[PDB]
Amino acid sequence: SAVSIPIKNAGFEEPSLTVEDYYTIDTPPGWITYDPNGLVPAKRTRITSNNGVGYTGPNSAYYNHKAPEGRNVAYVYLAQEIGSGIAGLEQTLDAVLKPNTKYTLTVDIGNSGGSFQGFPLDGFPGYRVELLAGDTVLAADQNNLYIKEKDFKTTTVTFIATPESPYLGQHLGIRLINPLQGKFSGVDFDNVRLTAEPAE
Amino acid sequence: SAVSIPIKNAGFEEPSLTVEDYYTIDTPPGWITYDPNGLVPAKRTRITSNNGVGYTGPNSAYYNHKAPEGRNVAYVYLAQEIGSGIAGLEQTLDAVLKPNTKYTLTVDIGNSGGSFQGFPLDGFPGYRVELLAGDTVLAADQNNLYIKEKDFKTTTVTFIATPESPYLGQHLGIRLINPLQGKFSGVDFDNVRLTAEPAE
Ligand SMILES: CN1CCC/C1=C1\C=Nc2ccccc21
Ligand SMILES: CN1CCC/C1=C1\C=Nc2ccccc21
Ligand SMILES: CN1CCC/C1=C1\C=Nc2ccccc21
Ligand SMILES: CN1CCC/C1=C1\C=Nc2ccccc21
Ligand SMILES: [Ca+2]
Ligand SMILES: [Ca+2]
Ligand SMILES: [Ca+2]
Ligand SMILES: [Ca+2]
Ligand SMILES: [Mg+2]
Ligand SMILES: [Mg+2]
Repeated sequence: SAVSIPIKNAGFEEPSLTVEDYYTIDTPPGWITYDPNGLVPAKRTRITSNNGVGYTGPNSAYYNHKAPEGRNVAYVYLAQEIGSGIAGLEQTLDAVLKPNTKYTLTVDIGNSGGSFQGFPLDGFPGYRVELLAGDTVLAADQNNLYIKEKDFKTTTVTFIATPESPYLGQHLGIRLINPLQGKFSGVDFDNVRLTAEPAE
Repeated sequence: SAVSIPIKNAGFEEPSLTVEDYYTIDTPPGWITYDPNGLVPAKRTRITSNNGVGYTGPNSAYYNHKAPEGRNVAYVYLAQEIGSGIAGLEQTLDAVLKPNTKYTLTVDIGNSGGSFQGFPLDGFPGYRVELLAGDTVLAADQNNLYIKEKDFKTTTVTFIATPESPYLGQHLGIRLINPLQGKFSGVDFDNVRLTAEPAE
């Protein structure tokens, strides 16, 4: 029997947004911008690399169906050329890595489609989802799921920490990454969940 | 109906070894060493970081079962401390990245156990498996599978290339990586396969 690990703003439902297709351009509350190649400015515009939340409802321009969870999805957009690097959202959790524990990290990934002000949203930069302890990537999935235009799909990253793990006691983390491997170079995320259960 | 893509020395059966638990310390034929943090020297000894093939039959001291395929597995051993970097095995293939095609990379991963002349082999450095186009990681699995001591498990890495992919016409590649996330810091591979099939 699997226990949920608390995540802040796990569904990006904060801040609440009023109108369909509206969005913020500030880091979703409870999350941090992961920007190892310095592609995302502190003060963003609508044409810079940016991240935030977007109201995706039953009549979204960008997806067939509403947000997998609630009304909002998170998004990560990189303006720069392909190969310029990677960026995304990260959150350090209160839970620490425990031995003999199977961790299950699920998140829905969106390939926004259609168009914004005449600009085609066709194409996708890919995704990479990472479970961390300290500053170590313990386990990751990059692009194992194909995601159609205007669609979302759930991925699962799993990891088992042994008593021998050098990372026990270190704070867990979750990273949601735009690897900038295609244009249009926007990727969306929703419904982040992490569970712990006993393993052998 | 998936077509298999030709890989040199896919099963690490070259070179042909004849005695149980014997092993080479040179890069398997067909493959190059992947050594981006300079942990693996050009002239190796039995005590340096190294890679090679290893006869793994029904009597092996390191695995319960024989090699997943044939009588050899590949190994990648890193002598340096955890965190010192990553290394592994790489092979650029003939075949290139085609649009509307689903690639399935499967490879068996081995957690050597037991002991060698008293020295214990418990612990595991993790693994990462990469499908490449050119120098780009299209898709990857890092440590989604838990591998018990003395066991092998099969991982599957899948990727779909869309007609608007930037890497079409670049050579497919395979990387099998020891990310030095634990000790004993050896990891084994066997039975690499890559298939292609039409994809929506
Ligand atoms: C292309 N751009 C740059 C910033 C403005 C914009 C979008 C606005 N909403 C959007 C929803 C989906 C995709 C793009 C946008
Ligand atoms: C604001 N931006 C900039 C580019 C990407 C984007 C959105 C992505 N998904 C969304 C869903 C609803 C509203 C906006 C976006
Ligand atoms: C324990 N060490 C490091 C130095 C040499 C070595 C091994 C030799 N054969 C081996 C087979 C399996 C695992 C390790 C070794
Ligand atoms: C020779 N080495 C160096 C350290 C690791 C190792 C082996 C790993 N698996 C193996 C299977 C058969 C024989 C040797 C090894
Ligand atoms: Ca949501
Ligand atoms: Ca798209
Ligand atoms: Ca073999
Ligand atoms: Ca081991
Ligand atoms: Mg920045
Ligand atoms: Mg070297």
